[PDB]
Amino acid sequence: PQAFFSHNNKDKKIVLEVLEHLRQSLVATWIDSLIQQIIAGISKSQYFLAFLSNEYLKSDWCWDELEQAYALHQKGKVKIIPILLTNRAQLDLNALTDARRNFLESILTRLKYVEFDPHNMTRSLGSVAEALWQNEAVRFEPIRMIKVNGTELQVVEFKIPGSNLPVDFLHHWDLKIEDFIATSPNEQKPVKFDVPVALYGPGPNWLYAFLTLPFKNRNTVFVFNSRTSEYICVYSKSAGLAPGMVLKG
Amino acid sequence: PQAFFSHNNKDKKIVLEVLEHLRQSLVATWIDQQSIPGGGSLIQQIIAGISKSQYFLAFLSNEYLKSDWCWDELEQAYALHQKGKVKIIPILLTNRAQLDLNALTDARRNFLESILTRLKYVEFDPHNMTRSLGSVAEALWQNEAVRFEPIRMIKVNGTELQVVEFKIPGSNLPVDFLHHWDLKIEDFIATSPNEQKPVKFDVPVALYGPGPNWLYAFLTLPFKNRNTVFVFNSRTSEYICVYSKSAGLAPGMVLKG
Amino acid sequence: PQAFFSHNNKDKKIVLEVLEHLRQSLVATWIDSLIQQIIAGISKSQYFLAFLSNEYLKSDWCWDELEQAYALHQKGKVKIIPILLTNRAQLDLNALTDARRNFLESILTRLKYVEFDPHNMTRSLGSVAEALWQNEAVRFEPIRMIKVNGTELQVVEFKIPGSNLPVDFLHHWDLKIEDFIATSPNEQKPVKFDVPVALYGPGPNWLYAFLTLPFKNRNTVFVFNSRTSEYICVYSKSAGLAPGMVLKG
Amino acid sequence: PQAFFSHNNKDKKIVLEVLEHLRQSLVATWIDQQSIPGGGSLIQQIIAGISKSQYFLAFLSNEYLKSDWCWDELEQAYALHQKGKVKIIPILLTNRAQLDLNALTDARRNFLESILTRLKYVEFDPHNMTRSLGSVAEALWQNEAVRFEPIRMIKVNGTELQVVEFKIPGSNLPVDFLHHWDLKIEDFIATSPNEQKPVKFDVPVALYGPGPNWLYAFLTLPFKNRNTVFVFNSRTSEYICVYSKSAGLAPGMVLKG
RNA sequence: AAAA
RNA sequence: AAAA
Ligand SMILES: NC(=O)c1cccc([C@@H]2O[C@H](COP(=O)(O)OP(=O)(O)OC[C@H]3O[C@@H](n4cnc5c(N)ncnc54)[C@H](O)[C@@H]3O)[C@@H](O)[C@H]2O)c1
Repeated sequence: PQAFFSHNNKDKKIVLEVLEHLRQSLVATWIDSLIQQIIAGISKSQYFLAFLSNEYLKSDWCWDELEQAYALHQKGKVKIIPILLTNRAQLDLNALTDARRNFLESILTRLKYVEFDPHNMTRSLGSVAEALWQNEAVRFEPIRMIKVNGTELQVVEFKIPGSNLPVDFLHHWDLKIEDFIATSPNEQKPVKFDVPVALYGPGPNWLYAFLTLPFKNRNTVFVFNSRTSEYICVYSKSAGLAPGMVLKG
Repeated sequence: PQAFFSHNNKDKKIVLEVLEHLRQSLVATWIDQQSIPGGGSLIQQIIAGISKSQYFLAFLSNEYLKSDWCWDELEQAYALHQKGKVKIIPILLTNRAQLDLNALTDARRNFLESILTRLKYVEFDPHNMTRSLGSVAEALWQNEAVRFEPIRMIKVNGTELQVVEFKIPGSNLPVDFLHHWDLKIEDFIATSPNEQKPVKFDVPVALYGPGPNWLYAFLTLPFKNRNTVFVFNSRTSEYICVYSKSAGLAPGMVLKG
Repeated sequence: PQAFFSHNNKDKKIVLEVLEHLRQSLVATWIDSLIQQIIAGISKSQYFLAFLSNEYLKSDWCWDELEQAYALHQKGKVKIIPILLTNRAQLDLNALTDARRNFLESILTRLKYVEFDPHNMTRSLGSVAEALWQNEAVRFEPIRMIKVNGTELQVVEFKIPGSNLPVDFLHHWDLKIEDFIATSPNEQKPVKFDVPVALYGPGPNWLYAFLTLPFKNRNTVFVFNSRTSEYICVYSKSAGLAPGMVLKG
Repeated sequence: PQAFFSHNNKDKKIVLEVLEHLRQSLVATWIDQQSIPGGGSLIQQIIAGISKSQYFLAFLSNEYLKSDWCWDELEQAYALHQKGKVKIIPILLTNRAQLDLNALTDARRNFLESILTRLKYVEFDPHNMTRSLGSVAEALWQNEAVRFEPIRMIKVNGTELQVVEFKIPGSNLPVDFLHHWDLKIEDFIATSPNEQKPVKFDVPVALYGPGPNWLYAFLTLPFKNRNTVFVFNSRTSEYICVYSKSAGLAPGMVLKG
């Protein structure tokens, strides 16, 4: 589920670090156009992140990017999530013209925004990440590297919203995990290079097979079974680890 | 689950065709001279892999009983069988009633009678072939974990596909069963259309039957860049496409069965 | 039985903790729109919790949410439960306009409210939770974790109002228990992850089967039999516990 | 409640068809070398599971009584039966009047006569098949807990459904009976439409008969993601849907019987 | 069979 | 077969 970030360099500091958290959530993130890049892939294109801030509002040549993003949003192709670096109370609406203020007020009331602050970072990141997963199918929590039974491992946590997904959901899914696997240890990616990868959370068998298959010759695959609650090794790419061992959690 | 065939060329006709059915059941089959870098034969090839080595198929027949130099192969197979390394399944081409035990010496007859009563045998005949093949194949799966039925090529919704049917005996398997499993599916995938293998080359492969998620992942994973993988979901009972290696097939389509 | 919370951040402190008690009662709770989200599911949608307070009354842009909630409430789709953080005596009705005061007074007299205070918390929570269960079918008390015969277990207590339910009540029930099962020990949910779950209270056999079935491969299921009054184990997902043991209460 | 069948191929025709009726009664049936890895030989396969192992079905017949390779089968079955591990039910294909006892030796006749008088037998004939099958099936359920009638597929309100009828003998069962029950319903659910099993694949399954709530929950739970579950309520006497695995059926509908 |  |  791709993400396009529209922001100003005054907010550059918060943007990548916000994105870095979003990248670990198996989310495609694109920063450095964004207008004609909307028309790419399936109808579920991306969610526009409008990094709204006082300095962001003061650039007209940044404003027109919000127009075409919102103008085609009525077509249903893309949906926007406005991120408020500063609270709504002290947003400098006075400097905006009558057309600019009327446009901004309409999209802040009818369309839902997310408030962000540097202080309560953990809660702010969770609210930002979850809003990405509000209107989306099975979620994807950030990858956590945990050591179980002395073995280093990373967990790919995914939660299904509700209790079921469409039987043809895999057809319209725009998430392929080959793009999130690191090729070098120094290269930063959601999935660490050569580090064993584990899948956690309830789900259908085909969903587990769909995520496990692209990991052949890339990382060691671990599968969690809730019958007894230990991880199951299904792939042997690292030395000393055989397919079938259990990790007592 | 490997299989070693001991037989005579008078029964050669039934042996491969019996083996051909067993090969489609995802069973490793070894008759003459294959891929092991050991010393060949069937005696010292028993000591290879894990304690679950193989099941000796003694193709017992009247002409088979008449060769002494074929008899000693049954001795060393049975002599080390008491150690628990290998178990023998004697296949009777002819019924027990007309087995020529008289020509056998006192030691040979006493040895054969002991292993036919204590050890379990399977009767085979050319006439009732379908039932005979099922009895032979299932005896391979009697003392084994999750079974593997022969691969069947079925066309669903106009799409050619082969089904890998596996059934779990009981309702559970050990959580560490995958460690001691001696079945890796990379050796059963055909590389050329003319080459005969349990899994057809480039033909989409489907997994059928209830089982744990790790078992499905373990079987699906070695099929990357080899065949299109289909997974059966019992919630609504259609096959689910998870891999796209053939043109025109996307991961996520359903096959109404 | 879903619940939508309308409140101000001055009352934020009481809201989640009120909700946390309601979540343990197998109640769907939704906080962070609420207007167009009313039209979802069956006619038994939810009960609007109007967290009425003096600071809540002072926001006009919070008032219009109460209008559309009440305006469509006359259609019978949703019913509102107004929660008074402060007593009716000192509610600042004077600051409200003539239309606002007339609207509020009409809904406080004809429609029933619930009084809440921080001091008598246990009684206040019980009154709030029960008002959710007043116009509803078989109730659901908060989950209690009790240790019987040295075995950790949680009890799902449900009480049937009256002595019978409609034979087709399960068709229109909007409670599926798969959404209330925790997937991780750190994740907070009404049902603890991997902790054995027990069902308590008289009821029909199909109701017991309906609640027990979604727990396969999720939690160990215990059933209470009133013939001799010990819990009966029917599922074995945890080690050392076989289906058929009894817990002397 | 497992069942081991000892018979001769002259009575093969009646054996499976007798077993087929018994299989529909949620009874584990093992004729020869069945799934159970335990050496087919029903003898050492007796020592498996709980003290309530199985009931030996001695398919007694005139040609069976000439089967010396079979006379032994009974000895060890009866010899350990005195230990209380297994009980035998002798099935008389022919009536007691014309049983060829004369050909039997003095030891054989004395052994057979002792077990036919002190231990109870069941008479079977091809002619009155329905009554004979009922007598055979019920003798399996005589010394057993809550019974299990054969599964019947009935169409109620235009909906196809199968009923699992179970009757409790007496009016109560031990509170810890589920601990020692050797019946798990996962082994009786079909995985393919062509595969024959007590429970049809994807066909909704209904539970009928009075019983405790935990017994209903114990039987309903293993059916998740396997079949649609229906529960009968005697308050108003319609079936109640609790699981939705088939399209068009919601949990909560009623079937007017 | 509405804690049998 | 929706963590068996
Ligand atoms: N499954 C087989 O084909 C088979 C063949 C031979 C034997 C067996 C297994 O022998 C076990 C008993 O020890 P032992 O073999 O010493 O004696 P015994 O029981 O007298 O052997 C069977 C006699 O009957 C014929 N027959 C063939 N098929 C069957 C069959 N499915 N059920 C019954 N009888 C069968 C066979 O030719 C012989 O005359 C017992 O576990 C039995 O299943 C299975």
